[PDB]
Amino acid sequence: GVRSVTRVIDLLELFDAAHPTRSLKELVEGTKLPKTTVVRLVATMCARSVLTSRADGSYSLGPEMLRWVRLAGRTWAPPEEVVDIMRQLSADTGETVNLYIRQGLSRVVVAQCESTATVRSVIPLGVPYPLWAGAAGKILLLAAPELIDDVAADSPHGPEFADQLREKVEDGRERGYQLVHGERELGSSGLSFPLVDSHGTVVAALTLGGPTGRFTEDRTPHYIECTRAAAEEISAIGLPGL
Amino acid sequence: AGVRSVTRVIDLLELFDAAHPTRSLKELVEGTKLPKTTVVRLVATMCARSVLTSRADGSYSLGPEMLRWVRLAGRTWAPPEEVVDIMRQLSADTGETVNLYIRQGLSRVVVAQCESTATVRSVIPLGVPYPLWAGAAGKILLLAAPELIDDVAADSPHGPEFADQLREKVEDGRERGYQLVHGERELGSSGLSFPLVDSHGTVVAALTLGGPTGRFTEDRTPHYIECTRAAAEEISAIGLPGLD
Repeated sequence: GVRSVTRVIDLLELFDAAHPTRSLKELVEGTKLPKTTVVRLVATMCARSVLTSRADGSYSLGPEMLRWVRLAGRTWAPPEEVVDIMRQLSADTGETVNLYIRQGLSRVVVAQCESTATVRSVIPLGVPYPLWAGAAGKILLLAAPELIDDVAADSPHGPEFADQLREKVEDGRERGYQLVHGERELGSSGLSFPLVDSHGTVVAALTLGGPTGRFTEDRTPHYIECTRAAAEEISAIGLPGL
Repeated sequence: AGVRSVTRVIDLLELFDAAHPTRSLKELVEGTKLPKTTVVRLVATMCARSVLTSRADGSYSLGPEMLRWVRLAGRTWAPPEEVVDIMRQLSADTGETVNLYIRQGLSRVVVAQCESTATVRSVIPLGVPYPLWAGAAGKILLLAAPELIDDVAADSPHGPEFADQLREKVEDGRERGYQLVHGERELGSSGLSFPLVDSHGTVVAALTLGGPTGRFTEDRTPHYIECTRAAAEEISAIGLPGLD
């Protein structure tokens, strides 16, 4: 896209829970950008309170940036009753529950209830992942038949994979869910059900993700019974901001 | 040039706020006075990156990208250091642990704390959700959320006549300006809570003393109330960015 805007966002994405502050050196090294470019961008963000210059010489997110993060948090937060349903589903299954939407050719988690299991899905909120792998992507594609060829072209299987991706999406339509093992990343499995608006359009994918050794055939019937009831309940409650 | 685009991106994001959570393209043009073709191009790059999301009603909200800093923001949130100073002095002045609570769903959560040096004191853990149906802080937080009282009441271990009771005590707090309760949370504990408000006067947090009932005596509570009232007023004057 627009280069300098790509770069500021690239820079901001370096700040996360594990890296709450960042030196000039770290921002340069993580952006691959030139120091003189990074120095100017950082000074601009500082001036506008998008970043804060700290006493140790490092930087952190500034008050303006935190204001937007809070606002987006409220924009995307499901109703409290929907969060309660997700929390009960995580407890009932012992798996992290992710509520994904599509943005372009990506899927992104916009609400999450982690389980207490020490090995579990902790896919980060707000980070784009591809549509071509995993259960949620193929559920979101039920509402985007026109994107299937572009998603296959985006996948490492390449354009010729479009027909089989189309088939898999349609299999999910008939079953009413996707249960997939080790497509995204070895050891990882996902079960996803569609969340629908009043028109029956699929607007989001309610998904359990976790270690494939807990998504075994003796356990998934229960996962399926609980997740289906939850997705039906959340669809009926409605997700106003979608 | 590169910096010009970045200022424009900031100028556009600045038009999103609590009162205007979504903006149409016309609003983004009017609010920035940028040429429409310039705004269209920047909004395109922003949507492609999920910084903004195009909605069906033609408007844009902040998009899911921004959620990727939610966990970081939560973990590093702290009150202004001048607010921590006031809480610390309140703890010294009363001899009690000072808790700053907010509501999260149907729960109260301590998000900042200044413990006293007393060997018997309140030592509630930070960031652990506790119920809203017992104690002074819970009834102060429910000042901003009367629509939640019934559900909070159903969450208690109490009988069906308790919704009404809770509703009445929350109201008594609104009239008096604080809550002072004994033995609700557990035997031997007491709590005094004052509202902390945003600029509008909405209750966003509850400044709270908790400790042994035997220190919340007739002789002591007037001074506890006088100190906590002043501190709350001072903290609300300073403001609580992140809560409001």
